[PDB]
Amino acid sequence: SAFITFEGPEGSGKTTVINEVYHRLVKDYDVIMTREPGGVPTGEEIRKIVLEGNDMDIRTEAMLFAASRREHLVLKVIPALKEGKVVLCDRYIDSSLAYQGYARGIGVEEVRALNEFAINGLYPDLTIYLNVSAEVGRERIIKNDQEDLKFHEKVIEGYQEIIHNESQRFKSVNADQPLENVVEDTYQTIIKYLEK
Amino acid sequence: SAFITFEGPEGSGKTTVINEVYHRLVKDYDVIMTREPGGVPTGEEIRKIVLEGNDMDIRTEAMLFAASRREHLVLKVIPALKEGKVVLCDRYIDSSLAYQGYARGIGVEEVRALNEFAINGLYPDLTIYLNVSAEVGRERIIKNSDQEDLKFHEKVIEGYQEIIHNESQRFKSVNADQPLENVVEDTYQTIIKYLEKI
Ligand SMILES: Cc1cn([C@H]2CCCN(Cc3ccc(C(=O)O)c(Oc4cccc(Cl)c4)c3F)C2)c(=O)[nH]c1=O
Ligand SMILES: Cc1cn([C@H]2CCCN(Cc3ccc(C(=O)O)c(Oc4cccc(Cl)c4)c3F)C2)c(=O)[nH]c1=O
Repeated sequence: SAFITFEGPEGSGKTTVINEVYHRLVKDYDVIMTREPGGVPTGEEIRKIVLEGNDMDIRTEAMLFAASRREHLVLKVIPALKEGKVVLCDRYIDSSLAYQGYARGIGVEEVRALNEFAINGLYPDLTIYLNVSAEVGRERIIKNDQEDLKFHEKVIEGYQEIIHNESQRFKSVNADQPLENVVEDTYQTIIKYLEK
Repeated sequence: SAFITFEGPEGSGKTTVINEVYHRLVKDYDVIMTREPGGVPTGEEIRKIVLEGNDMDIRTEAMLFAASRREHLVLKVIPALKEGKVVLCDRYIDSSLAYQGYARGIGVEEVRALNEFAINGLYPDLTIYLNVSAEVGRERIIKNSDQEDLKFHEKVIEGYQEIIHNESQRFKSVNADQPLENVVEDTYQTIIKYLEKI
C-alpha cells in the first residue's frame, strides 16, 4: 500500500495532475483519489462550519482543518491502506503548514505541533510538490486582486520553507512546464517510488 | 481583572459551588461566570458535532474541545478581561488534560500541546480544583442524578491528581468531601484572598 499526498498553491495544475495520474496508476494498482473531508460525516460537518464561518479566528480554523484531517485519515485513508490501496490524497499536513502556518502568520512550527497531534505519526510515504512559480500559477488561475496575489506568493514562500527543511518524502515536480510534462514527471516519480 | 477556572470530576458538586460562589462575588466584584461553548455560535456548532459523534476518535474529540475553547476564549473571556472583569469559567484546559489526556489515554502532554495552540498563552490566573474522593464522588452521582463508569471516574480523578502534582502553583485544591455549604465557603474565601492580593 502507499499514502501519496499532493501539494502546491492554486494554479499548480494539481486537479489535472491527480486525475491523469490516477487514470495511469489504475492499470497496475488498486488506487483511490481523495481529498479532506472526502465524504466522512463528521469531517463534512466541520467543512460546513469552515465554509459558513465569517471572520473566523485563524487558530480555530487551523484546528478545524486538523480535525477534518484526522476524521478523513481514520475513516477513509487508513481503511484504504489496510486494503492494500494506493491512496492519492489532494492536500494534507503541508497545506496547513503553508496556508495556516506561513501565509496566515500563525507560525509553521505551531501549526506543525497541531497537525502532528492530528496525524499521530501518519506522515505520507510520498508527497508530490507541484512547484509552480507565482506567475505561471497566477496565469492558470485566470484560465481556470492585490490581497489575493500577495496571499498566493506567501503560500508559495511557505511551501519553499517546508520543502527546504524536509526533503525525504518530498519530491518536487517542475509545474511551470505544460501539464502533459507535469503529469509525466509526476507519474514517473510515483512509479519509481512504488516499484522500489 | 482575573481569570479563574473551576475543575473537578462529576460528583464534586462543581456546578453547585461555582453558581453559589458567583452569586456571592457579584456583591463585591465586576464578575461574569461562563462555560464552553457559552453561546458563541461556532462553539455551539462544534458542541453539536461532539454530541452527535458515534464512537468518535478521541483525538478528533480533543481537537473539537480545543476549537470550542478558542472561540469561547476569543469572543467571551478575553473581551471581559480587557474590560477589567473577574471571569469565572466552569471547566477549561485541565478538563481536556484530565479527560482526553489522562482518562482517555491520549497523554496529558500531548493534549497540553494541542491546548497551548488553542489558548495561546492564556492560562488561568487561578484554578480551583474541587478535590472529591472517588468514594464520595461515586455516592454524590447516585444522589444528584456501572463498572465502566466507576473506572473512568477514578481515572479522571487520578488524572487531575497528576496535573496538580506537576503544576501546584496555579491550583488551589478545595476539600470537596465536606458538605456543599463548606465547599462553597472554602472556595469563596480562597478566591477573595487571591482577588484582594491583586
Ligand atoms: C486542506 C487545507 C486546505 N486549505 C486551503 C487550500 C486552498 C483552498 N482553501 C479554501 C477552501 C476552498 C474550498 C473548500 C471546500 O472544500 O469547498 C474549503 O473548505 C475546506 C477544505 C478542506 C477542509 C475543510 Cl474542513 C474545509 C476551503 F477552505 C483551503 C488550507 O488553508 N488548509 C488546509 O489544511
Ligand atoms: C470542557 C471539557 C469537558 N469535558 C467533559 C467534562 C465532563 C462532561 N463531559 C460530557 C459532556 C457533557 C455535557 C456537554 C454539553 O455541553 O451538553 C458536553 O458537550 C460539550 C461540552 C463542552 C464543550 C463542547 Cl465542544 C461540548 C459534554 F461533552 C465532557 C471533556 O471531556 N473535555 C473538555 O475539554
